[PDB]
Amino acid sequence: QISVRGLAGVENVTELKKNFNRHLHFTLVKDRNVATPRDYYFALAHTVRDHLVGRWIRTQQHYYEKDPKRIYYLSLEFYMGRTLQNTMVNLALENACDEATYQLGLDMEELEEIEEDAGLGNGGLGRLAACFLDSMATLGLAAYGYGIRYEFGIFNQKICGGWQMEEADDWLRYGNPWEKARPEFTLPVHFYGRVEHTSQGAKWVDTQVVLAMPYDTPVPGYRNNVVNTMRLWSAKAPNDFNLGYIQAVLDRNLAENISRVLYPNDNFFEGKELRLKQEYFVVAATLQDIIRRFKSSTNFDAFPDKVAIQLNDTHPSLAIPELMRVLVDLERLDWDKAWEVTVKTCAYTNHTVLPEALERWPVHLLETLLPRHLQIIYEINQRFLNRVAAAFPGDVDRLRRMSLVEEGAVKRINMAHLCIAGSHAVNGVARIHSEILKKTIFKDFYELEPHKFQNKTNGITPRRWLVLCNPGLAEIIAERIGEEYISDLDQLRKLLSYVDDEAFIRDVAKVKQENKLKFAAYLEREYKVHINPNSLFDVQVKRIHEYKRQLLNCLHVITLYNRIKKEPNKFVVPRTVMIGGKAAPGYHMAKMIIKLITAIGDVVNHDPVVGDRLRVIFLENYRVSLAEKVIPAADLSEQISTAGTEASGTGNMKFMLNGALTIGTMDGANVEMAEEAGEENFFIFGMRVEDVDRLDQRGYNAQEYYDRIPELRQIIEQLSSGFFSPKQPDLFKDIVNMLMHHDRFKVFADYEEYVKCQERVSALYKNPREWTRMVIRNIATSGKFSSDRTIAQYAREIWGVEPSRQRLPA
Amino acid sequence: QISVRGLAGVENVTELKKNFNRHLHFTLVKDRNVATPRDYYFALAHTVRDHLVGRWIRTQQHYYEKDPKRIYYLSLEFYMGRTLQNTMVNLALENACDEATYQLGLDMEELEEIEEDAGLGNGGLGRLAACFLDSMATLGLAAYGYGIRYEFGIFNQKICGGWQMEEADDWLRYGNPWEKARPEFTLPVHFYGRVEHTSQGAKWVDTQVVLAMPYDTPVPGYRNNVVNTMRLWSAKAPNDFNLGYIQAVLDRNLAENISRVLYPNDNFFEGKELRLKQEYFVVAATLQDIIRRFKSSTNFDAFPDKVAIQLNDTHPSLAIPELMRVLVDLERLDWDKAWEVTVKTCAYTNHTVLPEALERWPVHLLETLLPRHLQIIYEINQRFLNRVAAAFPGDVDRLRRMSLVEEGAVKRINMAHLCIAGSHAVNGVARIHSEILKKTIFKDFYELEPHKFQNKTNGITPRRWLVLCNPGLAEIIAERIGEEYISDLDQLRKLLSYVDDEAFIRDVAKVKQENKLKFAAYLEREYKVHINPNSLFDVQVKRIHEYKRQLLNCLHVITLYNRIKKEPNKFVVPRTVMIGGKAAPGYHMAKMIIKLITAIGDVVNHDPVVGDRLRVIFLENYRVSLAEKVIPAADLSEQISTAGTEASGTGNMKFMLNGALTIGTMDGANVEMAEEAGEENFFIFGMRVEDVDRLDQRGYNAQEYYDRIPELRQIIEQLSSGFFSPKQPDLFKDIVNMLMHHDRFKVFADYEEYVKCQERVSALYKNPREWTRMVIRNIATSGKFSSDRTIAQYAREIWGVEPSRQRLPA
Ligand SMILES: O=C(NC1CC1)C(=O)N[C@@H]1O[C@H](CO)[C@@H](O)[C@H](O)[C@H]1O
Ligand SMILES: O=C(NC1CC1)C(=O)N[C@@H]1O[C@H](CO)[C@@H](O)[C@H](O)[C@H]1O
Ligand SMILES: *Cc1c(COP(=O)(O)O)cnc(C)c1O
Ligand SMILES: *Cc1c(COP(=O)(O)O)cnc(C)c1O
Repeated sequence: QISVRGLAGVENVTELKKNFNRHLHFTLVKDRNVATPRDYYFALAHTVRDHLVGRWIRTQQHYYEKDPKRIYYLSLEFYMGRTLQNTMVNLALENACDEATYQLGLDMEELEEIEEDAGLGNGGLGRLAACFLDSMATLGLAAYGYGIRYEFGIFNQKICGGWQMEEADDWLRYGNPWEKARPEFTLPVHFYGRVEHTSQGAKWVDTQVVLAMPYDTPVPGYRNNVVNTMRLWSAKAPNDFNLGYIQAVLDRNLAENISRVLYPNDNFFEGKELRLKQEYFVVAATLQDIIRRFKSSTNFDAFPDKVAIQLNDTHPSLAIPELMRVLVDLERLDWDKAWEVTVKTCAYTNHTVLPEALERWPVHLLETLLPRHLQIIYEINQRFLNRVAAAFPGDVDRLRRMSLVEEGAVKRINMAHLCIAGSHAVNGVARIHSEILKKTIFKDFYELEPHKFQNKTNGITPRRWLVLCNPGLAEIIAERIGEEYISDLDQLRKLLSYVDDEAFIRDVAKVKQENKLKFAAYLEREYKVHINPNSLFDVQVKRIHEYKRQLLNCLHVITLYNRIKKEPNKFVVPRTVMIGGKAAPGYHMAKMIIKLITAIGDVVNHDPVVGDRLRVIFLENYRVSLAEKVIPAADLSEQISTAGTEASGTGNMKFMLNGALTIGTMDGANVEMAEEAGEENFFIFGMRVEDVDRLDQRGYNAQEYYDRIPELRQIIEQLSSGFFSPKQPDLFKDIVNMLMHHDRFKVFADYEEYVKCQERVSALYKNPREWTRMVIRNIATSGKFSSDRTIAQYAREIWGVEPSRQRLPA
Repeated sequence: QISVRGLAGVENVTELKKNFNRHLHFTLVKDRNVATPRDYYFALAHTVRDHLVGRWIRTQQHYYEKDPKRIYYLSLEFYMGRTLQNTMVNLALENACDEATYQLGLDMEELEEIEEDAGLGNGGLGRLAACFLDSMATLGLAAYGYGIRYEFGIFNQKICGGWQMEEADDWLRYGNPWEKARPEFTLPVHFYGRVEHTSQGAKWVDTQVVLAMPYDTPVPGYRNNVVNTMRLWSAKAPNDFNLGYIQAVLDRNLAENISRVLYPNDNFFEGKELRLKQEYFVVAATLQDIIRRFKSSTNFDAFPDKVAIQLNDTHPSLAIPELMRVLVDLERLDWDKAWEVTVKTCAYTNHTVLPEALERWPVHLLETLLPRHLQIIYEINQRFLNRVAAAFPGDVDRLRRMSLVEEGAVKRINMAHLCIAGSHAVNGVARIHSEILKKTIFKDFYELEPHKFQNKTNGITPRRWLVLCNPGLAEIIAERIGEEYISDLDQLRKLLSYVDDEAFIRDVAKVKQENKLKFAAYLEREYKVHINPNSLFDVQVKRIHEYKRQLLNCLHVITLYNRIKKEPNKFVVPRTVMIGGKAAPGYHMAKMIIKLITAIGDVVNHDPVVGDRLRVIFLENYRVSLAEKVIPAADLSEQISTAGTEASGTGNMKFMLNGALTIGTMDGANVEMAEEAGEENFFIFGMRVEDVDRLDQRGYNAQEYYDRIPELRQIIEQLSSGFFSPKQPDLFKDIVNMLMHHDRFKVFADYEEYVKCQERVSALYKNPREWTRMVIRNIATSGKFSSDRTIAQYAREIWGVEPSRQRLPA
């Protein structure tokens, strides 16, 4: 059908069709008379999978031959989403499969909707890992993603009575055609036990063993025939485990629970033992694999030349003391040598500055679960503080501030401090975030070792986030500048010479309208809810959290509603406000915000006077697959976190690449986005980081805004009186109380400017031509936000490897 | 190589080789440089599996078209063993695969040893189900085996310090290439809840739901292109199950534990709740499947004409009240009509008369777990006893004896009584066993409904138990009478005309010697233990139980040892005594017997004076795959259970078919075997059932034998003094005490005759020619014991269907 989807050759379409029928018969054991759509999806998946194996085997053989430096990306989350379409895109098989299935009397788009998302992540952090794997494969790096194969990923969200209900994400129910179990590479992981100090070295004994079984998933690069590996570990009990008889066998579950479920927290630390086990489990199994592969290439001096370990936040921080343990206790290297190797091998990426999100494990937990690691951590702390003491003689407070060990009620280990001390590089994920790290939370560390601190602004893959989810836009763009931009996004700048092109302006606007129509139809199909495709699509999709301020969005929505009720026959640009995102199960305030959103919709959506001028919809079960649908359909992207709280944000980049304008604060990557497109082409509002600090120094008093802003006062009074909860008048008492007395994110402080800015948005939307021209200026300057750029920087500035766009023989 | 293994055609060997390489590449994702023997086994398994699918799909399509009466064999055990070789044999692919793998530089026998046994059974009962599935497919019956897919089958037995150690049988670790998950046919099963009596009918509400996910395994008939299905259910928790968040997800294990492990008891009832759940789980899911299939063919009058349900013992007895529940509560049929249909549909097979093995569930368990079923059972009991009262007016004791409800300490439900009342046919598994059922335990029922009682002597499949495990013997036999006997075992009688044939006598003896050499080599390979291939192989393999009397065998062994020590330079026929079998984990006496066996070996095997004249080896981890190795190598088969305790036995038949002579009591099928071959060609000894009864009436006093038999006295004194346990003098105090004071199986009573009989065995072994001629007379008359004969009788006399030897188009 369209160019960017590849060729539908005669031979290939014929070949695909026969292999499809082969798998349906031999693999699924079915016939066209009893096969269901799910059967067809699997037949198609196995057919596409076959095309991956050849490349997968030779890519790995290639790395064995050339023995390049290996990159190991350790993460407890990989938010992959669906794999079928992405694989077809990267292998240039989309049109061929489209034609082949068409000839078989099947609609491929229908089959793609059957695949379950691999939701092994919570949000931004997990999605970043997924985009990174795609980019590393596309740039020809010998990279491996290592994590845990959770039996249950992020929970599926159901909305009942306006409340969030959680249900298990049994994503493996029907099987996973993409993974390949590798039981032959099963490795043992140790827990508990005690440390024994003998003549030569310490020994960790009397441990409980849990086996780590790996499952490999192929990661195809974009049309370069490279196929890397994502290896996820699954917990298995040894067969002699606990070996009445029946009970012993049933208790195997205790050990296998390690890989059972993903902790559903976004930017929040929960110090649970099971989570610590998951963290050590992935680290212990991964490091043995890394060392095994390294020896199969004694000379650990070259270890840093052949290995790079990237820690995605502090979750896998135990890799530092585990590497020391192996080198010192097992390989018998002297401490100093082992430390040198460890530091040169490890690099750490920080993803947040919120205090409640930092990992600080109670010493008593480490003491019982990983006694040898605790000892190693104390030794690391001791030698590190000696270095600090020598650099800043007499500065006793600095010593207590920089210690890896925190004193107080319960002693804790600051994992972020552990990571900085044991890594040769520490980076933030957006320029403003990296600067904040050096000026505030890690200031002491920056003064001691300035060279370690870097910035690596996040990015998103243009394959999944443009070509895959928005073929219409990818097509009109290719028509003008070719297809080279898909793997070199900076080329989009060439579109700047079309900002005055009447044909292009028309096509861009047409693509957006078609996406909105397609999405508006979807909302009625799977969720039965009518919306006006001619209205401005105002959307805020991301995890629910106070710092992201979905509440500020809510205040604007109610303001719009009250203004209409006040002057009904006055014209206002029609809007469809869409808010979606999951709340962590134990995050009460977040769950109350979801309820507030649906409650607002319950009133606004049924008010005769409002008509189709304003609609408030809460997008249920926001996940990667839904993001691929709603982002291409958006007109306005809400990125309104309080300045200084959103480390980077990545959803913001997805919206910019897909033709939506942005209303946001100068926070995270929003700053660089506005800088790239020009502030005149961005809707910036609110306090800057400096303004927030001034307010804190003076003392934030929400009452002041309530007293001086009549419209704000009205909203709070409506909330308090039960206007949005007739049957339960005080239902939102907690929300009002927080807003009025202990709002850490200063919602009221940005209210006036936000509402004012929103008026400017509506004004521009009334002029289709100028709205679209500004959109082109955004799309054209979004090149910097490709994860290919991000990965190229990690490769050159941290890992010490050169990216390559060279194709491998297929 | 040999005839019976099929043709190794040019085209097929070429085709096999290419598909082997295809699977190794695409399916296993490997190359010849990194592939291990396990990888090769799987590539071969998938290649053979492909040949099954075509036939599997058309067989099932065939049944849908012709809509024949369906046979449902319900069992909680299916002791399948390995599947690769069996599939090749039944598809006539053995020589072709042998050649194809040979050309690829691989030894197929080596690859076959890699497959894990599907050990979803304990012993005879489970193996019978497996042989039956093979025969039903070979006789063209539209049959389905229904059971549970245990994650862990019978435990693997390790011997440590002469003691049995159990370890989990993680048979699914590397995957199961034979099964096909069918998540689309998942069905709900209910537990707990309460009964609500409304206007029209009762309702079972407030139940906890567990999902039953089926896994289908193909069952190929012998060269007739028929491929039936064995459907095993796996327990899955619903996604809204228990829906802190993490705990709720982790507790899903509670529900999924239902299909976690096989209860390891052989002829012993353990009233545990989890076992009851397993029993209802298989019954509930299976019946919905049966009814679904029946409706997809309202008129339940024809239900018995299209459905036959065979209950393998009482384990699935809940099928009776569950069928009533569905017909009455859900389909709204009147009780009388529903009962008529139920009785005509169900048939019950009893497998033992030992009191401790009968299922008698506490009413309080059924009351809580299956409240509606308890009510239905009481109603059944009420109507049944009214029938008894009308047939035997005034016989109040008969009423209490025949009740399904047993009174006493705790009220219990006798499941055997439930089965007889609700089945149109009840059968024993050997003539003597079926007679005992009518004369003793079920005498009252027989007098009420004589027509229900039948006999169906057990059998074994000649495919697995001759062709597969003993190709050498199958070959020399085919050379004389052709291959027709493999599916018509009665033809072996033609071998009687070769009993005087010098060439045949030589070949038979040669095959046995080769098997013994092959086994003697295996013992050194995997277990490092030297044995003399020229000695008589005396073997007793079967589960360890007091009624099977491995202890009587032990007494003879020690007698042989003491006789040698007494007259060292006297000649005695060399023997290798082999005993193997697992003991239930909680069966203390059984575990002590295993220890005694190894203790005897510890003394006998290292006594210089004995030399290679006597060896006692305990065969570790006896299972189907080991049976296929040791049975063809045996000279003497020990079937010495106390008369009246072994319902049938099937191991006895395997030995007879493979060239071993039998020493045994007139118990179970031994009686019919001796009758078929002629008592002169069998080594019968001991009390008959009548003799045992006389002894009980008089009172069994072991002391009497101890006082009158000097050799027996010596053995008991050696045991009591610690002769076989120097470091632990009283180690066997429990054994001696039981033998002397409370031996329910009268070991001493048969000692003299047993030892005398054993002398006659040794005398015949000294004359190779006459020993072999008697062997031929046994092999030649073993035809009656083919499970094809057994199944043909079930088909005609119970299920009402005609067996067919007609091939289906491949
Ligand atoms: O869960 C997260 N962080 C702490 C729990 C470790 C997490 O997802 N942080 C997220 O990481 C993304 C990619 O770097 C950024 O775009 C987001 O701003 C940040 O919140
Ligand atoms: O476990 C068993 N029986 C009771 C526990 C139900 C069982 O395996 N019984 C066995 O069934 C075999 C086949 O019919 C017979 O050959 C054996 O004699 C009988 O013990
Ligand atoms: C991109 C993405 C995110 C991150 O969104 P932000 O607005 O940066 O927090 C979260 N969830 C999903 C499903 C995403 O695709
Ligand atoms: C045949 C068989 C049995 C039954 O043996 P009996 O001696 O009849 O009890 C038990 N276990 C295995 C593995 C078998 O093959």
